[PDB]
Amino acid sequence: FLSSEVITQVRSLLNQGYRIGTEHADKRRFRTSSWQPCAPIQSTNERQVLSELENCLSEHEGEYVRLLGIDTNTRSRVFEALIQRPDG
Repeated sequence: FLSSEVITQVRSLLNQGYRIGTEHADKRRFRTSSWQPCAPIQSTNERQVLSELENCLSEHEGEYVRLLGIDTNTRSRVFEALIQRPDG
């Protein structure tokens, strides 16, 4: 389930040297913005990153998943996007 849009965003973040992360929220936790981190994607190899992202989506079926770009020098989030949303 990786769209062309999401892949372009991930490749750009990697090209700029940013870390990829994800976080998730079930329907109930989304209502209060109560996100939890997913398993880290400690790779900067695009093929492996994308493979791990697809794993993250399939492991959180029915949940909200937000993709993160992270500046590892400063810990700041430089990018966010909701990449999985339940139907509704």
